[PDB]
Amino acid sequence: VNDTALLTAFKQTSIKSDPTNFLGNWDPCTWRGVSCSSDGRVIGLDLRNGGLTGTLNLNNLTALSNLRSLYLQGNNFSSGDSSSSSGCSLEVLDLSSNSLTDSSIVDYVFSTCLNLVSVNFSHNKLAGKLKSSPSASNKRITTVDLSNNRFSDEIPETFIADFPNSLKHLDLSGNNVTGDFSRLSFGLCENLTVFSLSQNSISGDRFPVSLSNCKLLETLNLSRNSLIGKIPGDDYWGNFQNLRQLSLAHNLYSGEIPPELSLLCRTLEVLDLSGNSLTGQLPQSFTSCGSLQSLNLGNNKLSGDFLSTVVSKLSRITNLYLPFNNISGSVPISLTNCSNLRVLDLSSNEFTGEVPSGFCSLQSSSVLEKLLIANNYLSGTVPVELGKCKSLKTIDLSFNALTGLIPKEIWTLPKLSDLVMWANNLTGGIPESICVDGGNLETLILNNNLLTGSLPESISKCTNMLWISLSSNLLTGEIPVGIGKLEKLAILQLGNNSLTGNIPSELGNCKNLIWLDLNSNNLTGNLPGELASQAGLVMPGSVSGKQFAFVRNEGGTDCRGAGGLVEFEGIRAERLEHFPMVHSCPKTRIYSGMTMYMFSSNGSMIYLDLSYNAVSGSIPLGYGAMGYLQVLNLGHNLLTGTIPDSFGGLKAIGVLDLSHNDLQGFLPGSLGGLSFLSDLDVSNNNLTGPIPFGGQLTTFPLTRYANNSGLCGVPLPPCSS
Amino acid sequence: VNDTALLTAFKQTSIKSDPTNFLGNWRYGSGRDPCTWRGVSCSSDGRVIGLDLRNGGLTGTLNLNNLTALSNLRSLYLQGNNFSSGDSSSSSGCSLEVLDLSSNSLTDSSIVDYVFSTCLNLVSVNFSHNKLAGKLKSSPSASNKRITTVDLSNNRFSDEIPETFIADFPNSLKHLDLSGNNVTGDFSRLSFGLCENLTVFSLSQNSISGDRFPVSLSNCKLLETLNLSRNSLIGKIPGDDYWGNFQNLRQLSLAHNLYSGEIPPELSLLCRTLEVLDLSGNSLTGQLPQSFTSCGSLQSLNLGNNKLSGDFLSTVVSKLSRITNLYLPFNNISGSVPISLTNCSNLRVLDLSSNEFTGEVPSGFCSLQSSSVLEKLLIANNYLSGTVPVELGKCKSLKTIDLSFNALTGLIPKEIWTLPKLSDLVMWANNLTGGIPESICVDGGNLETLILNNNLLTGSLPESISKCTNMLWISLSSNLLTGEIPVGIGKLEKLAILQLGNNSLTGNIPSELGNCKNLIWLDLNSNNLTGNLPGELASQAGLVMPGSVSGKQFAFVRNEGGTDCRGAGGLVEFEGIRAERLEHFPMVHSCPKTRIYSGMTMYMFSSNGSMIYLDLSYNAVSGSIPLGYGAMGYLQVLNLGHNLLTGTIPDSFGGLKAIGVLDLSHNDLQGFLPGSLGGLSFLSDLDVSNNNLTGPIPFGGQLTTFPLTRYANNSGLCGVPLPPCSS
Ligand SMILES: *[C@@H]1O[C@H](CO)[C@@H](O[C@@H]2O[C@H](CO)[C@@H](O[C@@H]3O[C@H](CO[C@H]4O[C@H](CO[C@H]5O[C@H](CO)[C@@H](O)[C@H](O)[C@@H]5O[C@H]5O[C@H](CO)[C@@H](O)[C@H](O)[C@@H]5O)[C@@H](O)[C@H](O[C@H]5O[C@H](CO)[C@@H](O)[C@H](O)[C@@H]5O[C@H]5O[C@H](CO)[C@@H](O)[C@H](O)[C@@H]5O)[C@@H]4O)[C@@H](O)[C@H](O[C@H]4O[C@H](CO)[C@@H](O)[C@H](O)[C@@H]4O[C@H]4O[C@H](CO)[C@@H](O)[C@H](O)[C@@H]4O[C@H]4O[C@H](CO)[C@@H](O)[C@H](O)[C@@H]4O)[C@@H]3O)[C@H](O)[C@H]2NC(C)=O)[C@H](O)[C@H]1NC(C)=O
Ligand SMILES: *[C@@H]1O[C@H](CO)[C@@H](O[C@@H]2O[C@H](CO)[C@@H](O[C@@H]3O[C@H](CO[C@H]4O[C@H](CO[C@H]5O[C@H](CO)[C@@H](O)[C@H](O)[C@@H]5O[C@H]5O[C@H](CO)[C@@H](O)[C@H](O)[C@@H]5O)[C@@H](O)[C@H](O[C@H]5O[C@H](CO)[C@@H](O)[C@H](O)[C@@H]5O[C@H]5O[C@H](CO)[C@@H](O)[C@H](O)[C@@H]5O)[C@@H]4O)[C@@H](O)[C@H](O[C@H]4O[C@H](CO)[C@@H](O)[C@H](O)[C@@H]4O[C@H]4O[C@H](CO)[C@@H](O)[C@H](O)[C@@H]4O[C@H]4O[C@H](CO)[C@@H](O)[C@H](O)[C@@H]4O)[C@@H]3O)[C@H](O)[C@H]2NC(C)=O)[C@H](O)[C@H]1NC(C)=O
Ligand SMILES: CC(C)[C@H](C)[C@@H](O)[C@H](O)[C@@H](C)[C@H]1CC[C@H]2[C@@H]3COC(=O)[C@H]4C[C@H](O)[C@H](O)C[C@]4(C)[C@H]3CC[C@]12C
Ligand SMILES: CC(C)[C@H](C)[C@@H](O)[C@H](O)[C@@H](C)[C@H]1CC[C@H]2[C@@H]3COC(=O)[C@H]4C[C@H](O)[C@H](O)C[C@]4(C)[C@H]3CC[C@]12C
Ligand SMILES: *[C@@H]1O[C@H](CO)[C@@H](O[C@@H]2O[C@H](CO)[C@@H](O)[C@H](O)[C@H]2NC(C)=O)[C@H](O)[C@H]1NC(C)=O
Ligand SMILES: *[C@@H]1O[C@H](CO)[C@@H](O[C@@H]2O[C@H](CO)[C@@H](O)[C@H](O)[C@H]2NC(C)=O)[C@H](O)[C@H]1NC(C)=O
Ligand SMILES: *[C@@H]1O[C@H](CO)[C@@H](O[C@@H]2O[C@H](CO)[C@@H](O)[C@H](O)[C@H]2NC(C)=O)[C@H](O)[C@H]1NC(C)=O
Ligand SMILES: *[C@@H]1O[C@H](CO)[C@@H](O[C@@H]2O[C@H](CO)[C@@H](O)[C@H](O)[C@H]2NC(C)=O)[C@H](O)[C@H]1NC(C)=O
Ligand SMILES: *[C@@H]1O[C@H](CO)[C@@H](O[C@@H]2O[C@H](CO)[C@@H](O)[C@H](O)[C@H]2NC(C)=O)[C@H](O)[C@H]1NC(C)=O
Ligand SMILES: *[C@@H]1O[C@H](CO)[C@@H](O[C@@H]2O[C@H](CO)[C@@H](O)[C@H](O)[C@H]2NC(C)=O)[C@H](O)[C@H]1NC(C)=O
Ligand SMILES: *[C@@H]1O[C@H](CO)[C@@H](O[C@@H]2O[C@H](CO)[C@@H](O)[C@H](O)[C@H]2NC(C)=O)[C@H](O)[C@H]1NC(C)=O
Ligand SMILES: *[C@@H]1O[C@H](CO)[C@@H](O)[C@H](O)[C@H]1NC(C)=O
Ligand SMILES: *[C@@H]1O[C@H](CO)[C@@H](O)[C@H](O)[C@H]1NC(C)=O
Ligand SMILES: *[C@@H]1O[C@H](CO)[C@@H](O)[C@H](O)[C@H]1NC(C)=O
Ligand SMILES: *[C@@H]1O[C@H](CO)[C@@H](O)[C@H](O)[C@H]1NC(C)=O
Ligand SMILES: *[C@@H]1O[C@H](CO)[C@@H](O)[C@H](O)[C@H]1NC(C)=O
Repeated sequence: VNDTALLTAFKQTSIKSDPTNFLGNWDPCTWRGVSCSSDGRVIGLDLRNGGLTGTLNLNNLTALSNLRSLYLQGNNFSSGDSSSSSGCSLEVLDLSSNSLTDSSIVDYVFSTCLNLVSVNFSHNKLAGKLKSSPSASNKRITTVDLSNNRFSDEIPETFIADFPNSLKHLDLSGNNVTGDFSRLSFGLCENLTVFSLSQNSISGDRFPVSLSNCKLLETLNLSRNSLIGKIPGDDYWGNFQNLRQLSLAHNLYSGEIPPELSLLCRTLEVLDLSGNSLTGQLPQSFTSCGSLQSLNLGNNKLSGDFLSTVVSKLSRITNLYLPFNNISGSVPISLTNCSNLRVLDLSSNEFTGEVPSGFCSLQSSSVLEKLLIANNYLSGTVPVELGKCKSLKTIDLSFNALTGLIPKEIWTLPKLSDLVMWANNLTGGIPESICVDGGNLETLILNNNLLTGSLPESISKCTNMLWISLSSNLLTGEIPVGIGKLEKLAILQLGNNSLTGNIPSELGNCKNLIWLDLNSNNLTGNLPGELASQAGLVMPGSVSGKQFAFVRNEGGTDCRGAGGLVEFEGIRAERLEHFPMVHSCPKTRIYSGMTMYMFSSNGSMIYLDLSYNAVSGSIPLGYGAMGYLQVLNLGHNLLTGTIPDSFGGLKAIGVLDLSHNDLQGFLPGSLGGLSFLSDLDVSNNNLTGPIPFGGQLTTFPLTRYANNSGLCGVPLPPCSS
Repeated sequence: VNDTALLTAFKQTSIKSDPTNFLGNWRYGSGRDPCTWRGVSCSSDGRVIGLDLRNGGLTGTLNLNNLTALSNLRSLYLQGNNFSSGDSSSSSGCSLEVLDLSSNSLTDSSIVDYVFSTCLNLVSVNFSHNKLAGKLKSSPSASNKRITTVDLSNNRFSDEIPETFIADFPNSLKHLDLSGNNVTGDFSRLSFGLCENLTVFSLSQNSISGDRFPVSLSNCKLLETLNLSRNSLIGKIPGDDYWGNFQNLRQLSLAHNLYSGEIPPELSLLCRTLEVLDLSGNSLTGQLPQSFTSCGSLQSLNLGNNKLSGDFLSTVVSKLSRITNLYLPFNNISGSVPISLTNCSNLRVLDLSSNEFTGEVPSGFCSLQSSSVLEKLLIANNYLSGTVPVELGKCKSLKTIDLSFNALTGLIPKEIWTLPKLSDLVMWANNLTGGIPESICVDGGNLETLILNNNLLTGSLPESISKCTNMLWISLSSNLLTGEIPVGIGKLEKLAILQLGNNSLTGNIPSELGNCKNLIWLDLNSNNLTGNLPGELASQAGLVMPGSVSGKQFAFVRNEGGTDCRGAGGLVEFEGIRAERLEHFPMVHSCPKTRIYSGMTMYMFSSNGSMIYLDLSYNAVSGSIPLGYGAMGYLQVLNLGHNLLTGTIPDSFGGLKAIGVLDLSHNDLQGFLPGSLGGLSFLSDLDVSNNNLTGPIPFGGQLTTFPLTRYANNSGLCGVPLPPCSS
């Protein structure tokens, strides 16, 4: 079994697709990826990020006697058959991003592969229970990563302790193991510096006593589990005098934050206690955390002036998150003594007074990049001093009591990318100098204000724009044709204003536009067929991964618009349930989550509301080819012609509203082939003929077809009579 | 020398006055046995075992040696008299067991060294409330097996406490009171000894220092009250398991020291027993720790005048079952008033003044499933907004509402004016509107205090004010009142302070004001009054008795801009308010130059007083100045400036000996300045400008000292500081 004849046996037997042609040209040492040695033997195979699709069995590669490095990460390998039985010389194995399901691969590497130093099985589909530790005859293994798999059920009491004493890095995150944490043995845990059980289902009100034996621990991550009770205090955290990162976030801890946790402050760099039910405040003992950089205490019930009596004295703070707490009063001015502050999040608290801006007038230029104080009760005007924070990229003042104009100094911040200040009483307009003298923005979210004027053609200069929201303002003028230069724009909301003119044809050049809401304006002209000219070509983009809330208007056509999408970073849902904009419709529901595309390529527009305008002409035939379109509201216009038969192509549609127009002709039969059409309304037109018998049409209420010119068939009186 | 004869030499040598004839029974005649004598008590065999002459108005010089010579004297109660100190003697074989010499004028502390060295059977000795001066040095003799209670409080002891002073007391000591002196010392250096029976200890009101507690103090396992208030203790409050040493402690006070930092959670080790806590008047920060949820016996919690903040009112205080008196004023608590505070179903007194509260006034304490026991609601000097909740009418036990210095608006609902027990209605410095109903103190409570100045009240002062016979202080200044001053005010014979300045009142100054027996402060400036100065305002001169307005927190902002500034100053009720909030109140800067005085209302006379402050300026009063005005011997401010007065300045005004401010400017006064004004030694602010005065300016007293502007615009005044009359 020659080495050159093994790799060829691997290529033919295991790999079933190589569109990169990066496994072609397959002497041993000249083959792509395989790094050889001087004496002609193969020692490593590096095929990372190759887009390879096949079935893997490690015995077919460990048969290579001198193979010590195997990199197969970033591919699409599946689990193979047991096959053959050979020794293993591997010192470094990486199988990070694949589709491996048979966890017997981990049993092999842990039983053989005795010289193994590091192995990464992460991000796969390895299933089953955790059983075997690395062999005791292995004296070298230092780092083992089994994170992000599908391992199930309990963890063996001595699973961690059974590891070789050389272990340094053990990561078990991203599974669904279970068990009382207190009954899990770490053993001697000598040399262990990094350990994570994050994102599992571990329970218990105690830590295992053996955990205290890990004197050299630098990272302890226990987040997103079900640990309960009080955070251990007294003397416990003195056991870990090297700990740089501790996370206990998103468990069920209660009580106050133990002052005794400050025995890590000699070395503690990162802390995450967020997502619990902690009260009181950060104890004064933490003034000694001269090394702390990231302090995350969000989503708890903390209160008091500990922001000034403690946090301001942390000379090296750079990332301070206390959103979703019970902190009242002014934002203390002393917080500016945090010279190195880059990200400050104080959203969803009870802060009053003025927007903090002192950070910008230090004796040194401020490095503050993100300022987030949404869902508070800040009053006054957007202070002009923020213009001196030249490193600002994200300003989130939404859902406050702000008033007055938006100073010119904000639109001139050189690196600004996100301007988020919806849900205030801000007045003024949009300068004609946006994004040209100021930063090229990604989000401009100022809906639910009192802004006046028109949207400048200068918006064409914001080529990076992903999301524009200016709904429910007092805007006027025409929609600028320059919007067409924004080929990364994904969401555009301008509803409930007084816009006039045509819907520009140039909107068709917005390559990534998936969400267009222009309801409740004064728009005229024809429907531009160019709106669908990107159907089947839309690519996703950087608008994914943003917090959003959707307010569904469940009142049919009487209620203006199909609903309301809002950027929802840092805002409690309750603050929205009491926003009178919600009660504008007698029936509402709050969908909530993170923006997520449902396609990888070749998509279409997702949400289209042009209702309540004065648009005339005929529905462009092309509109029906939008396969991912889930909402199409053209109600309350002056549309004429027939409903195109192409609408049988709206596979994804769930809400279709064409009511209150002057449409003629027949309902397309293909409407019955829409398996998700759950909200139809064609009432108040000149429609005639039978109601399609397919799909869900025969069940919609009589209200949805009424005030037409000869519709018949269930739910109406039958056509044959 | 026979017990009957010993008592005889006491009445002669010592007693110097017996105004009640308490000691009249002390005569040798019918049954000369001393047991018929008043205050004397004998044993069956006929010898004296006790002498009780308490609160008997006895005045004289005391030497105990003449009384301790009684072989069988075991009790001697002389408290509450006016005994001074005589010259001590070496000793006289003492056998006392109980000694009470409280409330006298004793000065020589050698009486204490005597009683502590002899009298080896003393169980209790009370020297409190005297003038005993000097250092502490001597503890009770080591031969005294019995002494339990020693009260040395409210004296004039000085300088260092001996490190072993407390430890050298017999081991039977249970009560030791050292408060009310000015003794110094590091508290960590003080030895309590084995502290085996001590249960009540106090060093409060002294000048004691240190940043630690003495280790010895933890030996007092049976302590029940510990009071170290009003001293100079610094540092953090002791924590760790220290308070575990006091498993019976009921009352702890560390108030008014220099403590800083947080409240130690391990202070909660008292919470099985703690009934009364007072940490007020320090620089404590943070919150009341969560460990205090277990203080189910805590009745009084006082954390006022600190830097506390947070939501501990809700997360801790609301879960305390038996809290009756809750004081958190002068802190940094922001947010809204926690509604969960209503779960405290025994709360009688709530004070949340001088914090940063926002929102509405609590409307929940009253509308509960049982009779609300709430008696005092104090939320002055916050940022509360809205209207006074009608719900307060359900708090049928309310006696005091203080909502002053907020941003409240609207009308006072009649449900406030009908609280049957209401006594103090204090809501000044707001934007309230409407008027005083016509049915005050009839359907509602007979008020002591109606303080609504600096508001937007309209209408007249109803005559039904005559029904508030308990009234002590009315303040409606700087409102929009109209109408006349009701003559019914003359029925308020307890009224001491009436402030109505800066309204649009018309009519006369009712002569019925002269029947207000206790009126000492009358302020009607900047109104539209007319008629003549009623001479009855002085009818109480020399007869005014002090009253219950005494003891209330006040602030007087003195306007130092001359007569051009309206009125002679602002007296305002100031409970629960920070002086800083007054320095930024626009009334305070209406006059350019100002200075804020503050304190507690105090009378300078015990009887036979006069009015103290009379401001009637900026009206249209005409006529002559009543001569009787000059006989107000305690009058200190008299401002009749800016009126239409005519005639001469009474020569009677030489009797205004207490006067310091006298403004008669801008009138039509005529004649000479009485030379008797020269005898007004305290006159420091005089203005008679803009009158018709003429002739020489008097030479004695201060009348030659005032600026030129204070005699100007008259018709021929001469004499220094003006040009001489002879030229
Ligand atoms: C332990 O362990 C753990 C694990 O286990 C970890 O954690 C982790 O972390 C990380 C960090 O990094 C992260 O990641 C990130 O994230 C973000 C987001 O975040 C957020 O969210 C998330 C999500 O969530 C979700 O899920 C969850 C679960 O998982 C849940 O719970 C929730 O609810 C949600 O869910 C939702 O959604 C979903 C999806 O859709 C669905 O399914 C569902 O149904 C729903 O709907 C989360 O996770 C997070 O969390 C966090 O946070 C919080 C707050 O804070 C807290 O509480 C928690 O705890 C956590 O924590 C963390 O963090 C924090 C902060 O935040 C701190 O403090 C602490 O410590 C920690 O760390 C949140 O919430 C995102 O954003 C990102 O992304 C990024 O990156 C990436 C890469 O990596 C990429 O790809 C992308 O793109 C991005 O990027 C960006 O950035 C970068 C730099 O960095 C760059 O490069 C780029 O470009 C970008 O940029 C930006 O900016 C710019 C300007 O400059 C512009 O231009 C652009 O455009 C943009 O904008 C990331 O991914 C993750 O997530 C986590 N995980 C967990 C599981 O947790 C930790 O870390 C440990 N610890 C220690 C201490 O060590
Ligand atoms: C410890 O020890 C100590 C000793 O040292 C003690 O203390 C004490 O206490 C007591 C109580 O108990 C007291 O007494 C009382 O008082 C009151 C007042 O009070 C207030 O004031 C005061 C005074 O002040 C002053 O002084 C000081 C020092 O000395 C200073 O610091 C200040 O500043 C001031 O000074 C000022 O003034 C003066 C005078 O003028 C001058 O000289 C100067 O210069 C200046 O100007 C004080 O002291 C107090 O304090 C308190 O409080 C606070 C707050 O809260 C705090 O912080 C503090 O600490 C304290 O505390 C205490 O108290 C509290 C309560 O409040 C509590 O909580 C705590 O715990 C403690 O205790 C204040 O501020 C008055 O009022 C009173 O009187 C009353 O009583 C008597 C007898 O009892 C009588 O005679 C009178 O008349 C009255 O009576 C009333 O009541 C009763 C019952 O009780 C009745 O029966 C009657 O009838 C009456 O009633 C009323 O009401 C009603 C209705 O309800 C009506 O009808 C009627 O009309 C009326 O109104 C008393 O006197 C004292 O003072 C103290 N002392 C000291 C030194 O501090 C303690 O206690 C201890 N502790 C334990 C625990 O044990
Ligand atoms: C890509 C983002 C911009 C976007 C918010 C996205 O993440 C999100 O998942 C979108 C597509 C969702 C959020 C709320 C959804 C709507 C919620 O409202 C509704 O009432 C339902 C009713 C019914 O199920 C319809 O079929 C779909 C319909 C009408 C949904 C259509 C799809 C959404 C509009
Ligand atoms: C008994 C209460 C009604 C009263 C507030 C009382 O306690 C209080 O002591 C009064 C009498 C004091 C408080 C402030 C005092 C004034 C302090 O401020 C002043 O302007 C001085 C100036 C000058 O020294 C005058 O001679 C006295 C005068 C003008 C004082 C007159 C007396 C007071 C008005
Ligand atoms: C690893 O090598 C073994 C041995 O050649 C492979 O097993 C053979 O697979 C072929 C093709 O399916 C069968 O016809 C033979 O019967 C199998 N066994 C032999 C030859 O002994 C195995 O498939 C290889 N691994 C992978 C994943 O393909
Ligand atoms: C468009 O936005 C305006 C914002 O003003 C909405 O007008 C509000 O209507 C509600 C009705 O309940 C009133 O309570 C508010 O006072 C109105 N706002 C103001 C500022 O006066 C209007 O309803 C919105 N229209 C739609 C269809 O959403
Ligand atoms: C899916 O999208 C791709 C990429 O846009 C389309 O295919 C290519 O499109 C580009 C222009 O962007 C042309 O230059 C290529 O010649 C196209 N290649 C093809 C068609 O193989 C593709 O047409 C889309 N598929 C649909 C709509 O079904
Ligand atoms: C209490 O006793 C003192 C003495 O200790 C009395 O003070 C004397 O008063 C008279 C006038 O009545 C003066 O002549 C004396 O000079 C005062 N003596 C001193 C030392 O000042 C005081 O009057 C008595 N108080 C009463 C009886 O109320
Ligand atoms: C001091 O006041 C007392 C009583 O407050 C006066 O003495 C008596 O006062 C009553 C009125 O309350 C008169 O009817 C009596 O005639 C007075 N008795 C006398 C004078 O013996 C006392 O006159 C006052 N002293 C003054 C004003 O100097
Ligand atoms: C009487 O009280 C009124 C209360 O409104 C005073 O009027 C205000 O006085 C302040 C003083 O600083 C000024 O700043 C305000 O502008 C005044 N308001 C108005 C509407 O005029 C008034 O000054 C008081 N009068 C006197 C003589 O003191
Ligand atoms: C002094 O007072 C007299 C009045 O008492 C002033 O002189 C006259 O006053 C009467 C009113 O009584 C007026 O009718 C006259 O017109 C006054 N005469 C003049 C010439 O004005 C006098 O002016 C007063 N002087 C000062 C400085 O106040
Ligand atoms: C792509 O290759 C880089 C460089 O070796 C590696 O760090 C990364 O993990 C690969 N990406 C994957 C496996 O998704
Ligand atoms: C604008 O101010 C009014 C004042 O009543 C307030 O109710 C409203 O909520 C403010 N607007 C927004 C969007 O919060
Ligand atoms: C269609 O309907 C409209 C209004 O319903 C009516 O006025 C019009 O005449 C109709 N047109 C036809 C049938 O062509
Ligand atoms: C009055 O006598 C009582 C009864 O002994 C005593 O308690 C009280 O202190 C006396 N009053 C004084 C000393 O002021
Ligand atoms: C003082 O305590 C000691 C020790 O407990 C005891 O012997 C003595 O009797 C106590 N004295 C009194 C008066 O209770």
